[PDB]
Amino acid sequence: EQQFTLGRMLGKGSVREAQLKDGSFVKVAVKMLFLREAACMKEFDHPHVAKLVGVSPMVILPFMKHGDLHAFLLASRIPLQTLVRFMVDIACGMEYLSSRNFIHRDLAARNCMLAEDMTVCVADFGVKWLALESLADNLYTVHSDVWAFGVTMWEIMTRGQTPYAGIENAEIYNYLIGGNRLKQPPECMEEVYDLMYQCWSADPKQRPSFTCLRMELENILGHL
Ligand SMILES: O=C(NCCCN1CCCC1=O)c1cnc(NCCc2ccncc2)nc1NC1CCCC1
Repeated sequence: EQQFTLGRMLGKGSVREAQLKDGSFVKVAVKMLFLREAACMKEFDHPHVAKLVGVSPMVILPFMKHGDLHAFLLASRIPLQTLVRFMVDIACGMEYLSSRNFIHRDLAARNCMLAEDMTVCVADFGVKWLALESLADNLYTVHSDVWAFGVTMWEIMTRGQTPYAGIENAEIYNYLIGGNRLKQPPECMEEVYDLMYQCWSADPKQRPSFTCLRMELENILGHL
């Protein structure tokens, strides 16, 4: 298939803007690099998960003008209420995906997209976001998805900072095993950091579910 016109580069892994064609012309985004798993991912539908437009190899996703969450956070830096709502949005998307038995593996702010209405959707159906057992055993589960969510929470709170900035990738395992984590940002709400810290328990069963996270973030959102 080639009913779309490859255009300007959006990010570089390569993502490029394109123009998909019954009526007129729709602007999409094409990830340039399978069909069995894309048949499973096509069925997903939720206001906080980025839809699959299709596949062709390359992946066809909706074009989203406000770009990715990570750049947005960075752009602002160079209100807690808005930050907490971003987290709620990601949690809704993730709660949905894990309810469909989908393990994401690559959750990060860069993989979260700002929609037209400035809601955040989880994108990208598929070491600094990886749980200890993802690192030690290549075990990927809902619980390692929650670990990655917790790092994403930290990214939101620090407004786009690189996690473990003073530490090399090769030293991350060693850092974490020693019981060290990402430190509480200055002016970060205790309640926010507590929930985030819970996401990084060495014991994967001691990590909250996405339902639990959504509820406990939604609770915080009501105590504005
Ligand atoms: O770049 C984009 N839009 C314009 C942003 C430019 N902005 C934003 C504020 C100021 C300004 O000038 C963009 C638009 N649509 C898509 N569609 C999702 C596709 C996708 C699929 C799977 N994984 C990951 C992304 N991705 C985009 N970017 C990707 C390439 C790098 C990060 C994500």
